[PDB]
Amino acid sequence: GSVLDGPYQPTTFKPPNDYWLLISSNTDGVVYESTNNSDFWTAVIAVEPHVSQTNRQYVLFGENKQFNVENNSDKWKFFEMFKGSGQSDFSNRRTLTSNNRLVGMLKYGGRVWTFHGETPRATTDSSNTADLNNISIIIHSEFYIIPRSQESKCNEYINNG
Repeated sequence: GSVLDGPYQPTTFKPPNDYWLLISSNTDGVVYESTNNSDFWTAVIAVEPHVSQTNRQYVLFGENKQFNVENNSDKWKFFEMFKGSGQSDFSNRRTLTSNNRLVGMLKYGGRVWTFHGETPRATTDSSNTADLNNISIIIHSEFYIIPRSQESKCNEYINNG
């Protein structure tokens, strides 16, 4: 608990480099929208347990977007939708399956890192960006900030709540 700075209310801001944002989702839909409007876009979308394959409609980066989602599990799913250029389609780059309902985002070096997989064995991987410092995030939920050096405790929160 000594590494948690928060909770903060839903916020639009430029997150600092070298901190995990630990974002607490309390409903289905858009959890956050992050972009630099050049080479990096990520949105995370929450889907509640026991959702039969379906199209759902969202608003991402000011646009109406349809995504095909499925959650036949008893856990929440958090679908990471990525694109690397303005005109590209989104891809479901990674998913987190979790009833802890926390997602993580870290800006570090030339990459943005997140958690994926199924709790309690969720792990991290990354997207590249050549413009880390123009990333703005719209966070639709409460969140906490954890220094990158304390990632082991962030991992524990993702995996255990």
